[PDB]
Amino acid sequence: ASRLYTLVLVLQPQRVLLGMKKRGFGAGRWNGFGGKVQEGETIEDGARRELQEESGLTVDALHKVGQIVFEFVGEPELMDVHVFCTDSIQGTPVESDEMRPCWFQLDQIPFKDMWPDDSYWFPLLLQKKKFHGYFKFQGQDTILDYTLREVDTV
Ligand SMILES: CNc1ncnc2c1ncn2[C@H]1C[C@H](O)[C@@H](COP(=O)(O)O)O1
Repeated sequence: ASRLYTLVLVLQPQRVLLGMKKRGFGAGRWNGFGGKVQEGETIEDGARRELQEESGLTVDALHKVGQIVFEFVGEPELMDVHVFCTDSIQGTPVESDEMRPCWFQLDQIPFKDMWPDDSYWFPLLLQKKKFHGYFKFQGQDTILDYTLREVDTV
């Protein structure tokens, strides 16, 4: 049993857009844009919607770059996070109730202030390799187990 989530990384040649999460889950950490996938929308539509809701950005097209399953010790449901990237955004990022956007250079990504797993799979993201990840967490800071493999289709 798992719940679908989306995650969107606005990746441009020399920079990436991240949102400081202001309230709730993953608060105080930089991350891509996303959330729960709703009933009546595709995974890609939920990703575009969550990008719009959190950053005010529309996009020409999104591409599937990976799937990461997260297990939290004690919680029965897994988080099945579908990851997306994009280059051509439309408009300028604006602050929402959830997210404060900010550009970062690719060698200045604040992994110390992000979900610890990001360290592991970002390199594949930057290399444009598709991937399947799994991370078993104890609380929000400790990875107990993980797997990570290159794939051909997500
Ligand atoms: C647990 N480790 C993790 N590493 C990277 N991204 C994560 C994550 N756990 C959740 N996320 C992402 C998936 C969604 O885009 C968002 C959670 O949605 P929410 O902020 O609406 O609760 O954060």
